Amino acid sequence: APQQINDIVHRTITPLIEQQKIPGMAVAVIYQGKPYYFTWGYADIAKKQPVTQQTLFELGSVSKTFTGVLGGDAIARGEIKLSDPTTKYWPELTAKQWNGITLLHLATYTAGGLPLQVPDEVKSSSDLLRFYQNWQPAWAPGTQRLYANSSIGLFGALAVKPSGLSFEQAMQTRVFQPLKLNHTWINVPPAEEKNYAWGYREGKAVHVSPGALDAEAYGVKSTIEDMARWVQSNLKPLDINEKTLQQGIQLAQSRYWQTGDMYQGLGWEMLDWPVNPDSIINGSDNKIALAARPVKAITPPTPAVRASWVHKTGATGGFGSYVAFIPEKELGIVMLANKNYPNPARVDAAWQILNALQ
Ligand SMILES: CC1(C)[C@@]2(C(=O)O)CC[C@]1(C)C(=O)O2
Repeated sequence: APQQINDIVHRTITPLIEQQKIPGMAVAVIYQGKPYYFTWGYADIAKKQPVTQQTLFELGSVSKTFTGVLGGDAIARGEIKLSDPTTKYWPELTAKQWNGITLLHLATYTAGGLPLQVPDEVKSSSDLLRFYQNWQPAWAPGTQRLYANSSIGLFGALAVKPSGLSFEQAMQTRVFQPLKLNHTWINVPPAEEKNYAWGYREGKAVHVSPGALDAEAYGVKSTIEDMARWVQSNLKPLDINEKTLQQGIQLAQSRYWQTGDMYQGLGWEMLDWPVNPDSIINGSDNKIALAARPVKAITPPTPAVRASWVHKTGATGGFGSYVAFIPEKELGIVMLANKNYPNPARVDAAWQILNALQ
């Protein structure tokens, strides 16, 4: 590898691993459009299995970027519109608070206070209907952003209804397969179990538990190679031959709402480049990222801006991930770890690396 990349990656990641006690880690840097890979430590401590370029990590909420793009693809196919009422695709949602809540609101956490988590007691489909029917908004639609699995998760499930495909089938056929993400899974197959890292929480080996709308909100697993390819695909979507998938990528990086210095896309979040590192680092802390904040509508949405810092944090009980890229520079990074360690540490490391390479 170029020594500049080797040196800034190792100078940044070595102390991070030490400070955070991360058992295993994979990093991809995309520099001038090409990937460079780095791995450390253990996928499975007990079985002494090292992290490799083939190791699967739980992406947690980085999964929302796949959901957002799959939704964008469905819009491009003419199957849904973001201006459609939620009830167009779920007619049984008859409670009056749903009047005026559109797919846009669900996709962008602006429906009026849908909760961060779907309650664990929601198992069946009828449980899910009851939950949404009984939910009471704190705010009018399109006025406050509150990051929520129950919001974008419902968007993903509704976005695929006109296709007749399951969410998983739609994601496989329409996103994973055309992009050759052949080691990226909503459900890890038996053939791939040998590569599935354990997560570590309080020293115990853990994997994500089943939950309602899990695939849509936090349920993808992938390797550092496929995640580097996901970044490449979102860095330069014009190179994508499938017209609707190209368009869906563009739609997911369009700017729909602004709060502070950040813009909400579909799954992706964006800031103008050059960014203030304090903004992305401090902003990534859950004290801000999960807080209820007023939003300004961007009417109409701004098309995807090439000079952007485009990014997403995500975690599960045992994993912590981050992806960031700057389309204008063909520059990006993926950081996958099998410990959930604080967001600002991820973003600080990513900025030190990308800032040095810019
Ligand atoms: C969004 C979260 C905080 C997390 C994340 O940090 O991505 C971890 C639990 C959670 C509700 C979820 O589903 O993912």
